[PDB]
Amino acid sequence: PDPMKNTCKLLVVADHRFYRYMGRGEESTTTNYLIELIDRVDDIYRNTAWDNAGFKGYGIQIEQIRILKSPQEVKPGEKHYNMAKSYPNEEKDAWDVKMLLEQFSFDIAEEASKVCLAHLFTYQDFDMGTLGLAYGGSPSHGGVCPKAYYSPVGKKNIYLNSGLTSTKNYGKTILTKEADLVTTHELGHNFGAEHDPDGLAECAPNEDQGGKYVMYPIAVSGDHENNKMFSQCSKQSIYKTIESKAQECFQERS
Ligand SMILES: CC(C)C[C@H](CC(=O)NO)C(=O)N[C@H](C(=O)N[C@@H](C)C(=O)NCCN)C(C)(C)C
Ligand SMILES: [Zn+2]
Repeated sequence: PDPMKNTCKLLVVADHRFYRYMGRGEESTTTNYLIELIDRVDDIYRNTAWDNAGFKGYGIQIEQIRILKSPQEVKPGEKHYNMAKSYPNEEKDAWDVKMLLEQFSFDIAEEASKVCLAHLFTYQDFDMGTLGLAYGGSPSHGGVCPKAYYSPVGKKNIYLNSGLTSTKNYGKTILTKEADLVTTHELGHNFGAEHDPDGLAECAPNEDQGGKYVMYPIAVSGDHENNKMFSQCSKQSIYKTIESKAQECFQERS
């Protein structure tokens, strides 16, 4: 473990929806929420022994918080992740999640190329209880350290070191304990973890064995012991990544 290359620095972005509905139209309220959430997620990462030995101390820290106070004005037929309307269906509260992650990665491309990860924090009710999305750890590429993807539609390179979290689900603000689990799961995909499968009991335990781990495909609730922790399956996947990636874009912990 290299102490000079053990931290994935983040570009955290709060859109106009997050600023209005979570930050009560205030910059201090917005940033405090985000700073505390990332610090709690960091506690899970930093304390995880990726090899079940001394390969721990790897975490995340915020490099910058971009605060989008108002919607992004767009020309007719032009789209932006911070625009007032949802896409592709303006009648819906939320964007289609896959299209929003692709749009955010397109719009943030220049900033994303200079950071370990970029994460969008929004407040929109994705269809069917979806809480977030991320690149990396998809059974498709991406995750930690900018990886270029030439977008034939966008006509430029976008980077796949991105993910997103919404703190709205089913018409209300999710609990902070639930929000921590969403961001951990999304960043888990970025770090290279795939979902925990039912077929491996060690990786998806019963409620009497501590419950499911953070990478389970169905959202926890956050009341069981395992809920906040990475399974041995996630650890094996991430351990392979960390080795191959820390030297590429990780920095010293501040
Ligand atoms: C933090 C969670 C695990 C993220 C996953 C989606 C995913 O794999 N993101 O990487 C999610 O939103 N899962 C939803 C989920 O379990 N949502 C819960 C909160 C829910 O609303 N369940 C409703 C039951 N009909 C799905 C897509 C399975 C509906
Ligand atoms: Zn997932």
